[PDB]
Amino acid sequence: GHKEVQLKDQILGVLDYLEKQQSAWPFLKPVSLSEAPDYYDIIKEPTDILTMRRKARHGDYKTKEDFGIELKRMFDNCRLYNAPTTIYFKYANELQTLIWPKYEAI
Ligand SMILES: Cc1nnc2c3ccccc3c(N[C@@H](C)[C@H](c3ccccc3)N(C)C)nn12
Ligand SMILES: [Cl-]
Repeated sequence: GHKEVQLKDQILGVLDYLEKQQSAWPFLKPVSLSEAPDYYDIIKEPTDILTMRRKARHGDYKTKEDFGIELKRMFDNCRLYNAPTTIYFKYANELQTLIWPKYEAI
């Protein structure tokens, strides 16, 4: 109970730092089929910042690694789908590089 509360707050603190970065804005909501019709043929376990924040608020992450797996998957999904010239691919790398020390300190 108390260990989950401490972890929840730390995860939200990392998601707070993540969302105030300029490269975070495209990750604030899920991709739609209108803008990327074959996105969900390629990405089987989609995620985004708001989804992870809801999950964190509700107590869904029992451990730091449970959060880490999905955080990393947000970036990995993005680079799997998008070509290297896209802003999405480029921001996923900038944003992941920025957040990783914060995630590691959890
Ligand atoms: C993130 C991400 N990774 N791949 C994609 C993608 C691929 C092809 C076309 C569009 C996207 C994409 N669209 C973003 C701009 C778009 C958006 C709109 C408003 C606020 C936040 C985000 N989507 C996620 C709804 N966001 N996105
Ligand atoms: Cl809500």
